[PDB]
Amino acid sequence: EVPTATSVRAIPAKLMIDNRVVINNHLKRTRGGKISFTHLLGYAIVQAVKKFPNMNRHFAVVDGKPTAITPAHTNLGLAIVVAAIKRCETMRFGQFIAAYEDIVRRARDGKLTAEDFSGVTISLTNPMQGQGAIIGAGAMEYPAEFQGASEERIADLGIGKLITLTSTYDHRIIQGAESGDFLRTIHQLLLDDDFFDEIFRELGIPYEPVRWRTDNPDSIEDKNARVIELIAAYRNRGHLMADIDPLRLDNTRFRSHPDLDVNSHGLTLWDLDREFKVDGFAGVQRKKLRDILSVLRDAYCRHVGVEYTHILEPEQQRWIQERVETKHDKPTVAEQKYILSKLNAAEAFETFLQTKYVGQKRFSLEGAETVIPMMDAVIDQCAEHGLDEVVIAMPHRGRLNVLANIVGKPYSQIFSEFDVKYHLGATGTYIQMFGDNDIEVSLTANPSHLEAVDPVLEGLVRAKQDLLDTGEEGSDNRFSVVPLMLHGDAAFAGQGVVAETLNLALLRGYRTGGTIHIVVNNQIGFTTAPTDSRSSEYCTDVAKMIGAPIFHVNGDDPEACAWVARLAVDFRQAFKKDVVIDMLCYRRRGHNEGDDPSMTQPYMYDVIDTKRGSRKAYTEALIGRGDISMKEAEDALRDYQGQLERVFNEVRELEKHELATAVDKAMLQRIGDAHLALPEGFTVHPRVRPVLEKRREMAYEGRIDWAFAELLALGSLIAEGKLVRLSGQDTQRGTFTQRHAVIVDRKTGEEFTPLQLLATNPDGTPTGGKFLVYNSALSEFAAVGFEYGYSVGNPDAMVLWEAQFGDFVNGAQSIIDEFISSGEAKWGQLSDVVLLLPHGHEGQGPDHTSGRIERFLQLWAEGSMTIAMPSTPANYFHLLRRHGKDGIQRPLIVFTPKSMLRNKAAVSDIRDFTESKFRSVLEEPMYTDGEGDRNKVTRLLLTSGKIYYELAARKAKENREDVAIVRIEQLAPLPRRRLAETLDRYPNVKEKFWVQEEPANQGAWPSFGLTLPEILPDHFTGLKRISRRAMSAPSSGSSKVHAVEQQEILDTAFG
Amino acid sequence: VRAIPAKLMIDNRVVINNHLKRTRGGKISFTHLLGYAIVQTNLGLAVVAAIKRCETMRFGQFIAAYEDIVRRARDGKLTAEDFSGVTISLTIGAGAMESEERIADLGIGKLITLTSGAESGDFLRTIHQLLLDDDFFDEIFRELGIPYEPVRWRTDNPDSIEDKNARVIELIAAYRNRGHLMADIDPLRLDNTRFRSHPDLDVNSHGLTLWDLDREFKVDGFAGVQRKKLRDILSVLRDAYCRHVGVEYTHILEPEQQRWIQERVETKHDKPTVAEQKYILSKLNAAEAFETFLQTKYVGQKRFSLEGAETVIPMMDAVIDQCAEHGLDEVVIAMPHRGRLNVLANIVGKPYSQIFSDVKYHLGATGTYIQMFGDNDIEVSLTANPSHLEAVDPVLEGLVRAKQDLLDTGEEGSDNRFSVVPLMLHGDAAFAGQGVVAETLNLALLRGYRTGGTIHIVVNNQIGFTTAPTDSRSSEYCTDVAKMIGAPIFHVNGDDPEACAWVARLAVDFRQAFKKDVVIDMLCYRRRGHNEGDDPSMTQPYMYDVIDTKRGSRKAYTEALIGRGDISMKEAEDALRDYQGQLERVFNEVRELATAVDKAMLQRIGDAHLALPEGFTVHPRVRPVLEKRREMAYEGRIDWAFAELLALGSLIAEGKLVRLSGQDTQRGTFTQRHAVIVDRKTGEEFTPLQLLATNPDGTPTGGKFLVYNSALSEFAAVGFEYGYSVGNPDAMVLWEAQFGDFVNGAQSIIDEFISSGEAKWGQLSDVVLLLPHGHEGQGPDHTSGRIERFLQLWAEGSMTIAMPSTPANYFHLLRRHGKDGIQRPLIVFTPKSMLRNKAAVSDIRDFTESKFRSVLEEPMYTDGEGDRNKVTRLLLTSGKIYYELAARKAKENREDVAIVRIEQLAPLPRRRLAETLDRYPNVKEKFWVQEEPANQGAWPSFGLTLPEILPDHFTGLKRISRRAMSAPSSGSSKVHAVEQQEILDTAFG
Ligand SMILES: [Ca+2]
Ligand SMILES: [Ca+2]
Ligand SMILES: [Mg+2]
Ligand SMILES: [Mg+2]
Repeated sequence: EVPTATSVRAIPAKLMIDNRVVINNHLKRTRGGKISFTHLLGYAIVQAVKKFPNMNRHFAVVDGKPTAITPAHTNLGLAIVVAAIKRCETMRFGQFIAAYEDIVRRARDGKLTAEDFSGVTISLTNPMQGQGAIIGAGAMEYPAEFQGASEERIADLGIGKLITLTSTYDHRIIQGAESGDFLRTIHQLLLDDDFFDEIFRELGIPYEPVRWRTDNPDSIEDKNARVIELIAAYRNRGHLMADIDPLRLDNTRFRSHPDLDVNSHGLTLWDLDREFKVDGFAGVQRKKLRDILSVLRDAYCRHVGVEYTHILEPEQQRWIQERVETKHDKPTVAEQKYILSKLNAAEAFETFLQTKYVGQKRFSLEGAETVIPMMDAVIDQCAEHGLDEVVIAMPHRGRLNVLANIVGKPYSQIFSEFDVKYHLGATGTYIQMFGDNDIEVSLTANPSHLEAVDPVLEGLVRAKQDLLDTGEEGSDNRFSVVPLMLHGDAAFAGQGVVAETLNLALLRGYRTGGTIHIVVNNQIGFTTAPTDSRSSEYCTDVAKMIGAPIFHVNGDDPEACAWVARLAVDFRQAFKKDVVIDMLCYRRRGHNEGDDPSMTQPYMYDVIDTKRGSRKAYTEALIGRGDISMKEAEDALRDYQGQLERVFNEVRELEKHELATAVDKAMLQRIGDAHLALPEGFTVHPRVRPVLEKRREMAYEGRIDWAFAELLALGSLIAEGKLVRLSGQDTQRGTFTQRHAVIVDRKTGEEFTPLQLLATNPDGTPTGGKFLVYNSALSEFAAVGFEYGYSVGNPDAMVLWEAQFGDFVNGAQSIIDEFISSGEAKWGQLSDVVLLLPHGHEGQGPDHTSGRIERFLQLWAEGSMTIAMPSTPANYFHLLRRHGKDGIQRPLIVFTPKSMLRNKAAVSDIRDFTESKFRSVLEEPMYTDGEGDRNKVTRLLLTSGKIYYELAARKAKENREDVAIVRIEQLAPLPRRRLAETLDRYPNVKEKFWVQEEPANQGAWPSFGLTLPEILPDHFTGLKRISRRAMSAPSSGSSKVHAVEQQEILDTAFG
Repeated sequence: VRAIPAKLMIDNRVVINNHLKRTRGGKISFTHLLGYAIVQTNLGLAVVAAIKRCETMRFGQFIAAYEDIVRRARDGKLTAEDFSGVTISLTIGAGAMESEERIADLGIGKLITLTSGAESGDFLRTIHQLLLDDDFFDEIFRELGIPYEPVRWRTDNPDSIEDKNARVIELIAAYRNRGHLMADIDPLRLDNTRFRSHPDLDVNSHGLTLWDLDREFKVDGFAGVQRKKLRDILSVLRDAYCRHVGVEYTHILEPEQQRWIQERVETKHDKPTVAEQKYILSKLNAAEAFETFLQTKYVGQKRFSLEGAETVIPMMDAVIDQCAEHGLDEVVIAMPHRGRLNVLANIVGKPYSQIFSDVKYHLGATGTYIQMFGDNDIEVSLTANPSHLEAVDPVLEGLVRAKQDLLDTGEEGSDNRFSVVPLMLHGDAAFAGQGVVAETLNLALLRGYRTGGTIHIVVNNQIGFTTAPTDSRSSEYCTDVAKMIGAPIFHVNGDDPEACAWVARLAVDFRQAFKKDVVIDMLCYRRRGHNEGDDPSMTQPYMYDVIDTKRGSRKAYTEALIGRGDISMKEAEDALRDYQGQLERVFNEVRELATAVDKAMLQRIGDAHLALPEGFTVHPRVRPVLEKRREMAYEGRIDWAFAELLALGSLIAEGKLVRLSGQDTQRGTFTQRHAVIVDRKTGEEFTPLQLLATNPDGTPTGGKFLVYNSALSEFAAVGFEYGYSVGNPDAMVLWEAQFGDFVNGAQSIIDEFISSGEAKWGQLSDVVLLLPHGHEGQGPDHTSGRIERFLQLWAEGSMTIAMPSTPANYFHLLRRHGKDGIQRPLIVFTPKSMLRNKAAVSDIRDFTESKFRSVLEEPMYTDGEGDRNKVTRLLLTSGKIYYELAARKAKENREDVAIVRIEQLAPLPRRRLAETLDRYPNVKEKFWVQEEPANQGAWPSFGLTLPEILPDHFTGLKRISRRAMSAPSSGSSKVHAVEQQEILDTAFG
């Protein structure tokens, strides 16, 4: 009928085979689907028809005359009977395979119409009127004489397989020279760089296709060296080219890496089946370059970027390498349906939050909902290790979602009177889905000050660990309480408390055996772009400081996110070291209500408007991969709607409804004798020995100094079964060489803690007490935060933090302002933390003088904190004992001495410790013990602290019976009743003065000057002030000035 | 006769002499090794002189005795006693060691033949056994102070060259990545285990032996893959990564930077010239003499001794010299107190007369540095700082950035030289523990904060007062935080001043090449206690037993120069003579002792908002704002946001530099500023106020608008801006809080620098802190800038504290600030919802015919027809609450109530206030009205000071506020609303 002729061509299929492997490897790992050789051959024909429109024509007799007809389109016929893919000439690869699979998913489903069989112009068959040519495709074969040759002879010799293409053409309208060029052009296309560049583009494959190049003539040994160079480059910096960004904002990311490029390493497609020696665990092993490269891609350049070759410990690097480079089994369909059920719950909660309430756009997890399945994997993996509890600290973003879907709190409890709910703590229990374990989950309170909670969490976890006898101060080394700390990308990079907290990771006094860090990196900080937020590649680069492994993961891949979360928990359990997970995601909405984020970030938000949610993309991925059926997916949408329904239904229902501190002589003597009950063969430093000896003397003979009075209070608490945690900068010895809580053996360096002996009763039995004394790192913010957190974690522990000088505590202002002074009023979170602040005007300058009493007195409100400035060692002793034993959890701020530690007048009698209590107001001993007349007094000086001793000395020298000195030991809360009882004893006073060392604008005057004549107007109306002049600094810089100012105060007081 | 393999002998001698040439000096002969082996009792040495009592000699003593006999044969001073008393002798004969490339591969070594019956043949066998013995070469090395493991006599690995080459390449990577973990960087050598601990760096655990040393291996590089001898490979690796310099660089993500370091560190360095060594030693002499003087002539000056860290002086000298070599303009130094006066004398170059005439450890200085060998000059300056360690780090950065911008260098300059260099010193404990370090390091490459690289020197004395490094950091080095910005780290032996100078110059070269920070960890020690009376052996007895055996850097360096044969004994005597002279002159020198603008200006700033670049696409929500601004500039009703840009714009137009920055400051936290507008289609930025930097005639005004979005930090950002105003006193510098509630994260900068720098150091700053403040029901962290705290820090003329209630009063406040010729910080409590209040708007005449009013009256009494005589109750207030009290007064129509605003809280406008109150003669009660709790806002201050400062007006002043609270406000909006109505009701009750 059609006089036909044939033209045959043997085409190399090596690039075709190789790129199909890359394409289907990708699809398998991503959204699913399988590209056939027919897809590639069919599309090539359609492109070759563009260079040769005559191969598309067909013979006809139109008006008795032989004619060649130019059809309107390229309608490629395919043997399925031949069905037509219409209008192929205006199709991109993606459109063509969609059209190809449309006809195919209808031949199988029996939904093909007569229209699908008409109008074919060219066709393809896989072993004629109205069509000019039929292209035939043979099976992939080796050239004759190479059939039966070893798979390694084929590899060594560089022999590839061949497709024989045939072209049966109408010789009335097509020339044999043209037909041959058509096949030569399909040959060229199926070896062409740009051809495979488009196929990859159109399938979303970010990797460079396998390239048709000439086989490198170098030896296997020389190439092997380059393979090993390439393995090291992926391991070290493969993370720089990983497909971690769900938005793919930076196109350039997947190129211009000569270090990871196979082609710039003298390797070609011809080496893919060649075997190369690679060193590892089982020693040297021979592997196919193809396998080497696919493992490297899967491990370092897909949805997970691994940073680990910065870790100085080789064992840890091998550990990560082994787990990340092994062929790890795909999750079970039950495991995938579980991850999807979590995404359903996360997305339903988010949808509800933004629908049912206004002003919730700032807490939106929309674009970051994978954090919920990720956090679930973390907590489940901790339960798998049989751990006790997971304590979470996080900012406001997604917090109520974490309460519902992670802490497991009911909607009735979360939304009762729906804000402060984004700052309060919670406790729940997590039950394993597949496993048989349960774990406690708790969330800690936090302010709006980003990252400020980081050290608080650590302190709180450490207190729980110590109680559970786990970790550092525990019999086991499990650290069965896990810190899970969330962060945002901008705050993690810019806030210093992060480096300060990371620095505590492995310290004896602060370690919690590793923290799991999750950074919700939405690549934005309110209005700010990452280039204005950090001077480094990743927001997590600060974690490299402690050599922590960093995992950058694609927030659109909840399988990779869960896998990484579990790996993180396993590393932490293995090395007791912090792990950071950088979850790359996006913020779908504006920062707050009304905000149009395209005002400042138009590019990012044009891209975000084209993004479908994690849940819909994950469901589609599962379908396309053949992991779930359409029915299984319909059930998933049914589950999402059910979740969305019960959250609306549950909140709808709720809206329809809604004191003796004295000790015995035996106790004093026991604490004193402990200082000499040295271990066998212990060599005390010759300068330390007189101190131990003076302490035994003091405990028996009196004249107790401040430093010993402190150890007497702490020692007696330990003896009574209390945990005592003391720490600060150089706190083991004391800044002023006064504590000696820990004494070092002069010859061996062995440490001895005398107060630890009090943890054992005289009969040998433990008391239950403990003395935990540490030298802190050189930080104020993290240390103060840690101790605050510790008291919250263990309310029965006596927790003390000591400033080197009270002048440096301003470095912890966020903690004081946001947690210590206000946590009870704001969150109902109680703390019994003690801040020891060395204070006193001694002529050492503006940074060695003041603890800023005036600032604490300003933060104070009825029952928030206790503020005291004791003038005697025994009053300090009773203050600490009262604090530890009152059953009240309220912070105590103490203004402690420096030179008054060695003042021989500031000493206490044994009866002051055994027959007294804390005195909030103190009188001169001459009126309470001696033979002094209070009626002779006409001038009353009210003071606090060390200046009492100078005013007392002056009164004694001049012998002034008309002047009395009254001390306010407890500055806040004011001892109104005790102060009134005292002043009533001086009936002939004609003038009262508040006397202080500090500038007029500092100390207690700004407070007392205003409140004392208000609180007690019958006693203090007309109260005058004697102080230093108001200053913009805590003191003068000159010692000589200080001395003149100090004498001015005493002269005025007695003038 | 006996033929012996002397391969281990040759190999270890190469290692021995390679070590000695670099360190202490001297050359070990084969005769030293053979002679000592024989001994293992007087050994005769051939003309045959004896070494007596060899049996009680260690290797070092034997070589000393051996060379003591050589210095008697050469010097002709041998006595008869030196020839009488011998036991055994050596000349025992000794034969010479006999293709050069074909022999290396077969594993054949050189043979040495020995001579002299059975016990004689056994003695040559005991000699044989010793030259291939571990413990022998182990003790020889320990005696010569060599910290490395000797070459071992092991059996040749039977594996192929290709297989070994792979293990060689693994080993090269191991040294490059982790070799620093094995470097001789500790002058005290406290950790013995250091040179054994690593199988990763061990040649023997890599299937390589001494038999592979002369075997060639293929190694890739810059000029391509080249064949090198394993011994050459290993010696280069050791010299580069395991001697006195530990290099950390493989963590750097930029390859061109890693190659750069690799090339400079792995090339064969030429030894310094004797002039260069005598110069380094002259600097150590000056440093040690100054220290000796300081501890002799003064007591209490032990707190800041550099004793054990004096190499920091030659190191810092190399840094500054290298900056002068690059022809840079200035080096600005920030450092703690340790060694500060030494830096003043020997680095800043201040005379002893100026230094010694304490506060001196906190004040700034300026000097000029002149090159020794070079022909250049460079300015050297030191900045003021508190005792708060590391807090100056951001201040230095801000101060360098201000100087760079003035010099038209770097980021806001025509050149990319960054000709002003930050040189920041630190201590090991503070660098690791203080967060402001990470916050400052984070600014390194930001557009708004970059200074083109900071040189960091960490004076690492391996102690932090009484605290040991294990209690101070959770990482290997105190410098590990620098890895955050991918900065190269160099760990250097403080006892080797040549390596310290070399590293300093390399650091300056890297910084100039990549405009990125470089950290030098100088390992040293603290010879004395932390301060005075301190016996450091109470807490660190081990470290201090070791330190008591250490001879100083100067004696150590002079002895090494002698040993190496770099200087003669006379040249060393001159060096002690120089030290003595330096010590003498230091003792001898000290012994001798209108804001209004015109309509044209307003209109120009307004028109600028629409003078868009050609083809610019404004966001549709931004366009109405630009249009309203042109309208406001011509028609009035000027809002707060525009009033601010009117003040800044007019300053730029008058030739002033204006630097504005904070979190999301380009747009504004409340979408109100729009200082920078982003092109909807291209992302291109447009800054309308920059147009004002050019006069109508086209000429530049000299002004500039530098507006930035800060990083998410308060401490570093506030510090940076404080520093900026100090570096450029003629610049208008503003820092904006997101909410005034977050500025407490910058408390150290407020307390130590801003509020007190003038009183303490004489250091003036004109910095402006913008703190969004107000009770609006948003919670305790979105309400207060803590007015009460600033008012407490204030003392006559330290700062200005204001809370303006109108856009024009804010405008005049900023203009007064920028134009008063006074350098004093300004704290402004700015609005949030009052930005959009239609009543809080200003008229054009308020900008053109007025000035800043510190005290404001109700417009009805100053413009309207209101009677002040009708008033019996006076309400004193400040800020937004005025509008609610005014609305309430208007509603109820209350002529008997007057509202007076205190716009300037500090310093109190005593005269303006009295003048005003005197106009209300029938007032029967005065109240201070505030939104804040009783213990906060201005009441704690005003309640005490107003009845003191003006007793005839304010005795009897009562308060109307919220109750005292432990937080700035309630957490509930509903509570806030009830409390807010309570205030208004009480005020009008
Ligand atoms: Ca308590
Ligand atoms: Ca000014
Ligand atoms: Mg973010
Ligand atoms: Mg130190």
